Amino acid sequence: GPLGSMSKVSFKITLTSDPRLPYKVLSVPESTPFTAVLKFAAEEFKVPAATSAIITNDGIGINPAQTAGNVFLKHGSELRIIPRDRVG
Repeated sequence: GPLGSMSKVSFKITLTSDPRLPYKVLSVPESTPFTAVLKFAAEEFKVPAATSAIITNDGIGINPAQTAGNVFLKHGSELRIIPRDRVG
């Protein structure tokens, strides 16, 4: 009976957040690499983080040097990912 918890939260990461299809919302703890988790799932959501950027519903910068908790508190939970520039 393996058990281990203390703090959890539901993070919302929309790759398109379009009206056609639904949004992408997952659940993760506060003590975790926000950037990692984001770029991780986002990478599989046709929304990379290497060349693309991440912003909230309103569109604000985020510090990837923080944990899911810090990013979940500052912003809240509703966040989307999209490209900032293009070259090829």
